[PDB]
Amino acid sequence: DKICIGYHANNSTTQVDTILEKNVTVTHSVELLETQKESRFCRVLNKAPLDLGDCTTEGWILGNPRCDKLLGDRSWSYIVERPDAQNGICYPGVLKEAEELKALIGSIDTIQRFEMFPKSTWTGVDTNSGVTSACTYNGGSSFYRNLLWIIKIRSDPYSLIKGTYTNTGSQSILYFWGVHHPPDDVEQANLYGLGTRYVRMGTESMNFAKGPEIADRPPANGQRGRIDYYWSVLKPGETLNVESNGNLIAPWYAYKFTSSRHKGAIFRSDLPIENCDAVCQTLTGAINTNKTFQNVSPIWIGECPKYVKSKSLKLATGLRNVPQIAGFIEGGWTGMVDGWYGYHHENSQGSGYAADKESTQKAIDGITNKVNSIIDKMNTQFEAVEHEFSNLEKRISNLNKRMEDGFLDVWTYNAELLVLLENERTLDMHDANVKNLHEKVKSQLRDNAKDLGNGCFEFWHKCDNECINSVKNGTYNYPKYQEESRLNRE
Amino acid sequence: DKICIGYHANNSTTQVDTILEKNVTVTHSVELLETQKESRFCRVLNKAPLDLGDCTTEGWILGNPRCDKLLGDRSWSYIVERPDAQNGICYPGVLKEAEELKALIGSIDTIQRFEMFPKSTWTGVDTNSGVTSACTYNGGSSFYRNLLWIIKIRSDPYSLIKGTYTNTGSQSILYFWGVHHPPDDVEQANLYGLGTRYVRMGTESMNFAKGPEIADRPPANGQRGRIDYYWSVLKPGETLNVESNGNLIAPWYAYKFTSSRHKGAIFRSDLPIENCDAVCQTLTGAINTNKTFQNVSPIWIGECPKYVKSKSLKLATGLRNVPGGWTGMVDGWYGYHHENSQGSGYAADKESTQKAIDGITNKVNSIIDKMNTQFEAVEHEFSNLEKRISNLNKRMEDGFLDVWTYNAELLVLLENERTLDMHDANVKNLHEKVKSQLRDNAKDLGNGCFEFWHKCDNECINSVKNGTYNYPKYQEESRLNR
Amino acid sequence: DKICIGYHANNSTTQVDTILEKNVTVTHSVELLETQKESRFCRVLNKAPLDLGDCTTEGWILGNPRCDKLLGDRSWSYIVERPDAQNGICYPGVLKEAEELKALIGSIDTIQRFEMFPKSTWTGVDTNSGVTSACTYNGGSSFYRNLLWIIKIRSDPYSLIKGTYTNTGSQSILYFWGVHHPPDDVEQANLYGLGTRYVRMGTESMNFAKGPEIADRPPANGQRGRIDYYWSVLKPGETLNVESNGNLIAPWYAYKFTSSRHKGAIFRSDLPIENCDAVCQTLTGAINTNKTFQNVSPIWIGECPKYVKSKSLKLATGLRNVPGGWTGMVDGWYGYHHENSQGSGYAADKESTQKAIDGITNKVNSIIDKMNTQFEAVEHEFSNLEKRISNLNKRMEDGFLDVWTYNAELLVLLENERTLDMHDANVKNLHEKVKSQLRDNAKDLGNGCFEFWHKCDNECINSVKNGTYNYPKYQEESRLN
Ligand SMILES: *[C@@H]1O[C@H](CO)[C@@H](O[C@@H]2O[C@H](CO)[C@@H](O)[C@H](O)[C@H]2NC(C)=O)[C@H](O)[C@H]1NC(C)=O
Ligand SMILES: *[C@@H]1O[C@H](CO)[C@@H](O)[C@H](O)[C@H]1NC(C)=O
Ligand SMILES: *[C@@H]1O[C@H](CO)[C@@H](O)[C@H](O)[C@H]1NC(C)=O
Ligand SMILES: *[C@@H]1O[C@H](CO)[C@@H](O)[C@H](O)[C@H]1NC(C)=O
Ligand SMILES: *[C@@H]1O[C@H](CO)[C@@H](O)[C@H](O)[C@H]1NC(C)=O
Repeated sequence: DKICIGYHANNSTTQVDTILEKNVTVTHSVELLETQKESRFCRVLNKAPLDLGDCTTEGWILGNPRCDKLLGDRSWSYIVERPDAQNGICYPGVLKEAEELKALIGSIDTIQRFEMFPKSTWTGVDTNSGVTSACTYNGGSSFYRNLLWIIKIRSDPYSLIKGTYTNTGSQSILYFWGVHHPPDDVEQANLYGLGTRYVRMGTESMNFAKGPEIADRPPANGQRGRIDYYWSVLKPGETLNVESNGNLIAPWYAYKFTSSRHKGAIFRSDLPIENCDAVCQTLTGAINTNKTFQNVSPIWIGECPKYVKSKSLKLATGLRNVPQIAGFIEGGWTGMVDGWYGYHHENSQGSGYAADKESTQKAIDGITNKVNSIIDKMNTQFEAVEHEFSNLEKRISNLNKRMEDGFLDVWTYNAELLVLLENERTLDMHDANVKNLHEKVKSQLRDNAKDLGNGCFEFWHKCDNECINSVKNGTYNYPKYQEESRLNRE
Repeated sequence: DKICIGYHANNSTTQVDTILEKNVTVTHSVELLETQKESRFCRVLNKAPLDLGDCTTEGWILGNPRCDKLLGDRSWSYIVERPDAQNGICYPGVLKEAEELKALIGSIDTIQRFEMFPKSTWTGVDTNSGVTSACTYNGGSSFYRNLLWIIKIRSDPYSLIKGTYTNTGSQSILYFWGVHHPPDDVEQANLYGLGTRYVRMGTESMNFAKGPEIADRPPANGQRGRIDYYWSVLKPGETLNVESNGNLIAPWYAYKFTSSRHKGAIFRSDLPIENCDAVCQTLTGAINTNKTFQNVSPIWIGECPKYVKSKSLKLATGLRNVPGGWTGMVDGWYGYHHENSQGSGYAADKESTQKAIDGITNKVNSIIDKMNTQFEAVEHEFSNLEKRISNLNKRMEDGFLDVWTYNAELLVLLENERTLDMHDANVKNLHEKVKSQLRDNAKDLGNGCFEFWHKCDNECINSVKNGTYNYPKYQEESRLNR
Repeated sequence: DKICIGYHANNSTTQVDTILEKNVTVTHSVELLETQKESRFCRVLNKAPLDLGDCTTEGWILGNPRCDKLLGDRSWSYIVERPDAQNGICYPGVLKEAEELKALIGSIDTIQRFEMFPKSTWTGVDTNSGVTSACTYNGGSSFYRNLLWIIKIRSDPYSLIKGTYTNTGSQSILYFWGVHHPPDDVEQANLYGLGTRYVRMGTESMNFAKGPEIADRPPANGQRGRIDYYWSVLKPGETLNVESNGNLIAPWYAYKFTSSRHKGAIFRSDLPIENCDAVCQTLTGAINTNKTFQNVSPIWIGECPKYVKSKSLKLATGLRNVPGGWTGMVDGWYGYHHENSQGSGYAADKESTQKAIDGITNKVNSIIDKMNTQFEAVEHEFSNLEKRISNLNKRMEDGFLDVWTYNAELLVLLENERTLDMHDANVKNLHEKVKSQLRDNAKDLGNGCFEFWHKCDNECINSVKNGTYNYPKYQEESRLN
């Protein structure tokens, strides 16, 4: 006649690691790391990304005429720029503060294009010949649709020209202009005239006065001339004045815009945009998951889990899985099934397995709480950003990089280390819970049963089902069987 | 006759959390997080902050004439700017590198104002008409007290003008100038003259050369003109040369300054400045605490505890409070209750109580020790063309805050669970030390107590406590009773 | 007749700390922190650093004529600038974007100097009088070897001058120029001429047009004039055009360069450069170690361990050393001491000793594995107008340092306590395996040993060790006693 203390086992082959031991098979586990993504770009909070097609952010916003598919009012949750986009700044030159412009654009929600300065604002000049082979449209010469390249009428001098616009709305306005620099004085004379020339732009809060910076330079996109492109934001209430007597690339169309209530982004990617929705949209695809870590990409919008370098974060929730009557010391019981820890008895009324409800449940609750506590404490994300840096910003670019890789290494370490350490605790907690049941039984039976050093106890007497249950509920009664016992123990 | 092993309990209702379970009542705990502050600004290392009143940092340092209350020599542990301050850059324009100037000013300790270039320096020009309705003083037109707005005499051309100053002291000098930009060529001709005009400033180590950038603009503060304001530091030994034939807003008064040996700050706040002292002064008030974390503010000067987002960090120092436990023990944490013919009573086990007290006190102090650093967020400012480094700074500051908060919260949960396991084990040890000694001269009861099969006097009971029991002496008397 | 359960001890005096107690002596420990360095500069991936001697990075790269020891093709894994170097920008003025130039230079691995614009490119001007007392060479007046200071011939006007160069290679080219600003109109007229003057430089991707900004300024290095120095990179394929009628300090020699596949650095240090190799080279010396943390310096190139502020990170790998414990055990960590009529002796329990050795070894390696990453501080420079990003960089670097230090110190304290608890438990297990087997055929003694109520031969004692004891066989003989 006997009773054993033992623990659950099953067919699982899932392994976890601990600080002490690797490749340890367990009965139950939860993987905390999401590794799967849909390789595409989806809507976020029901708002679609803007596909720039064969255009760059600059070609788009300056209105390169090969970018007409994007022309006009648009709204977007994020921007998708194709890596090999060919249509950008077609007439050669520099966009001043280009990287800050992109940051601005990435924080914008919606834009509304409108005519800020119609051609009629500039009088005594040629508003219809401002085109170049560098900016083609259907093979012929053309120009940015948001800028107007004014030149003199052949017969007349380039008169002083003036224009004003007042932002009377509540939305800020993003607008552009340029100064054209011919490669020599002959072209300068032809297009604008000799003498001092200036482009002046004035606001309540910005002031601008510049002239041609003539110089012979090698051709870029077929052109020896250049344009310095500038951008600015006319704030609500502000008024802009424009004066020039030459070399002005005037603002034509501009954008009333709103600033997103959400984090946005410009993704440089070739992934397709499809008709789908995503809670979490990363640079390298959409994630749909309840998990709390993620090794897909550090760059995203929406609500994503923390990025880490890990290939897995398998957290043990069950016991060491070790199958082979006999109790816990020789392994686990595939036959238990009921629960995690329990008993196996054998008397004249048969035999069988039964879990200890109370200790199984107390352990389930502690583990469930542990998991939720981990989920809770990992419920923040460091958010890397794809801002851009010029060739003269190596230092802050490197600063940003070291910072982003810094937090990635700390969080990866934190996550990996936590899983290793708590797994060891989880498995020790099992060993102890089993020990507790075994010891609750041992203390009760004293010398009315033999230990066997094995997890089971052999009764020195008869133990019916009502006796065996009296051991489970912890109300055994040593004296009743003490005499019967001692006679067989001697 | 009997002896029991048990543990302490009391009237405490304080709860802590562990990784395994929540809302666990304990006998003793220490709260590690400071959440209280005095909503005011105090002295730090016995030096008072500077209240800028109705002035902004810029109005102050350029000497806006409505800011005369701040004019002259000053010194401070930190600066308090009022959010709604109205007197700043009164004549419209831009202070170049304004944000870097503020960082500088925040690292300054004391300033001494002095006349760098008196009016007599500039000859053949009008040094007495340089005033505007935009910078008013008692209703009349005026101008910044640290700058001089020079224009031509009506009859004469604006002559080339020159001035030099040499810093012969050991203190650096902070000084200001500007270039005035009229809105059109007519005003330009009136005030300075036509042709190329320049403002040139030179030093052993810096140079500067700029002209008017004339342009039609809308009025701001009633004026279509603008001034680009500039600042710089003339180092000890250096000499400054100034040369212009127009558009120069010349330096007039400047500041010899010293750099603080301590971290300083500019707080934008409406909190009152009072006659008090603070070891730790945050943007949102003063903290006086021995605690090691703090959820008041990430921005401070003085010696503050680490900022975290947590609402509490309650660390268990005692046992699970379950009255189970013995409210009657009082002596210590773990111990005994005996009963014989000489009475009964409770008594703690000194040695195991003390060993556990020392381990916990060490744990607390070890935590305090390892958390004895602070990440220090700074209130530097960023222009509208510095969105990227501004965002970089923000993500960094929040980055450390999230790692330290996680570190702190997680540590408390994990070590609380260890603390409470250690109690369970210590109690079990005493019980087992007793059991092994008595063997079958006493009955277990499965209950924590032992019923003696014999008489056990106080001398016997004490022999069990000190671990020198003597089974054979009572073995006969014992075995017969069963 | 008896058997005891006990644990190892030895002569070790090494101490570790735990979260619960301090100065705890243990039998074995591993120090995880490297504190030793060779105070010198070594080769890294077989390439030597470049010693700038008495020259600054700027004097070197502009070709200050007192820096001829460096002149020409060079290559390096890192640059060592001496703190007290005196030869830099000798004619007074400002190198634009100097700090970015240094970052560039730190990322370069080899340069090849060549004549970009020979003197013959500039016609109708004086290409042979461009010298100053501020830039001396053997006592006489001279000038940077990579720049040409052109002035007018006395009799003639300064003609418009032109030059072009096209980068037809695959390597980028680093080059320099300047604009000279005289201190007054008389010197201006003398050297270049009156009227508007300009210096124009053009490329497919950069445009430059500036004039003299004449002003009297106090003398620096004996000179009231100034030069604004500029630098740029002509990319492969690009072509540079130069046009001026005055005030041009022309490019003369420039550098084709290659970009390092590795992190480089400019170290400001007086440490000697020697014939050695270093896997890890820090600003304050070379480290050769297998350890995983390091308190030598946060600045390095090569493969270094993680920098921390700690003075030590001693991890317990053995037991509490308390000779209590058995100096006589030697075999292993946990075991037995028996005594019968066939003698006495000590013997370790192989299975439980080995399981503990493996768990600890794994713990150490796991720690090593998880700490196998480094935050890398950099010595980029910041101007006096970059206090904010300089402070941002500083707070960031000290931020990670504090987090990693905390992580490392805290981990050692916590795992040391776990390590020492695991020993206490393993010993207790052996003791309780033996107790359950013997029941009342032996006496506990409350002491760790068991006194047998019967005779226990070596075969009996081993039957206890292997866990197959046989209580009934000796139960009668026992009960008699
Ligand atoms: C995130 O981790 C997963 C695995 O946990 C990586 O995906 C595996 O990569 C291997 C080796 O290339 C493939 O053969 C397996 O098919 C992948 N496993 C799964 C489940 O997809 C993945 O590369 C990691 N992500 C990133 C961006 O590095
Ligand atoms: C713990 O107690 C608080 C009240 O202090 C209560 O709001 C909360 O719901 C409790 N949590 C759990 C898990 O019982
Ligand atoms: C922590 O401080 C916050 C400040 O954000 C305060 O409102 C709150 O009451 C604090 N939490 C607790 C539990 O004191
Ligand atoms: C142990 O602690 C004391 C101070 O409490 C210290 O003086 C002593 O040097 C320490 N020993 C070691 C080996 O660090
Ligand atoms: C590193 O720690 C060691 C002690 O292990 C000490 O001798 C040394 O001062 C430390 N080095 C530095 C640079 O702080």
